[PDB]
Amino acid sequence: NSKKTQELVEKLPHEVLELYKNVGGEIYITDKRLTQHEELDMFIVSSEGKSFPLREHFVFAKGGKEPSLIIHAEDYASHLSSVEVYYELGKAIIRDTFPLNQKELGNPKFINAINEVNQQKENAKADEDGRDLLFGKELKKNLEHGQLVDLDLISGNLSEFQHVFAKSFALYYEPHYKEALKSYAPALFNYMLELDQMRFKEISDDVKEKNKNVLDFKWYTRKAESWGVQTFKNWKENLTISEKDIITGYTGSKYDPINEYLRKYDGIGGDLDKKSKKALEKIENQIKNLDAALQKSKITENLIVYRRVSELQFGKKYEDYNLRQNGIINEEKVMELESNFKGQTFIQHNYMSTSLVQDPHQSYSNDRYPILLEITIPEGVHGAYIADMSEYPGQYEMLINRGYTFKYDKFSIVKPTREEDKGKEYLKVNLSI
Repeated sequence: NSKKTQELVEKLPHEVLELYKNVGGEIYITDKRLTQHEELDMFIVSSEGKSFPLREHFVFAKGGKEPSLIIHAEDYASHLSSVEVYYELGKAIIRDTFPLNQKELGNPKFINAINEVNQQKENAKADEDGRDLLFGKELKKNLEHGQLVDLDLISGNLSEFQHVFAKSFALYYEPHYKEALKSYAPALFNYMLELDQMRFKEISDDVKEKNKNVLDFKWYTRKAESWGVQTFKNWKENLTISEKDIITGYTGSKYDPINEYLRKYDGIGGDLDKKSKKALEKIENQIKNLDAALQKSKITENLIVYRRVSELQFGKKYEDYNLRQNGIINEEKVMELESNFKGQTFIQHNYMSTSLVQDPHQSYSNDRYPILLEITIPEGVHGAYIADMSEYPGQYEMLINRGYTFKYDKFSIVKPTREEDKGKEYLKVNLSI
């Protein structure tokens, strides 16, 4: 039954499912094999460390920009089956759901609990029950009993601690496993108890509160796209052919000359040859058209947009500055940037192309660019969602009008907490209009 399967998930607290729903997370129930689902060679590992081909298993959390939890409809009276579904849901929270997937495993509460489990005693003989219950094979071979876990060990072995979180989650919510968690790993039972009783709601309420002040899609494309297309549909339907053509052209070969023109003259009696004059006049007509287009479009809400950049963001004098070496962000160099640039401004003479989602493209994001600009655009700024008209699909472009001034507000170092960071830290710089 699909209901029997639905009922099973609906047992999980509302707050966990709201957190997933907020990032466009979706839950699918299916009578077909998982690999025949439209959302989806691969192998999975169950809560007890058994490997199965994906096509043979009955539950899978698909991660990434559009998270999905795919569940094969089974009876689910069996607790051995039910617990795997809560386990994958646990992974979808700790791995795929902001803010837990960036912040929770580095939390003191998680690290305190996990250490307390790695230190249980039966001079008392060492007790391995907690380890046996919750830690995977590769973790136990890399972490011995009584060995201290720190932020560093967690960051190098992320999927191993995601599993420990997910399995704690699963044993806690599955009623016939809860008592074994309590008995054999009390510190981690208590950790999950506090999340279930208040802290999931506390995290969820803080997310709803932030959503009241500012619209931020992060790296989640499902909700971003729908909002871009619908909120700028009317504007786009009122573009002329010329306006639409030059918007498209700006995402292609017409970009460099327009940007060079605007940067050169910041937004006499000699004459120019025929060809240089014709080319200059075409460019001017392009700018007239982009200007006219974007003047018709006002952003209706405070909105966050994103832009990946190199150290050349901060001028020619930051050429070979090497902010990042071997994926570690240089803490001393970031303090020099903060000192020189925080609360300072710059004028953006060209239009400002940004992304409605953080890092929509892997070749043009974290491994190539050590700086993310997180840019707050207040309501009333002129700009528009142009992704549909781009020559480079999949980029979720928000085109902001030229000639605004931007301020540097905050400089934060970000640890690799997602497989999609590729192991490399980065500097996040907040800017505002």
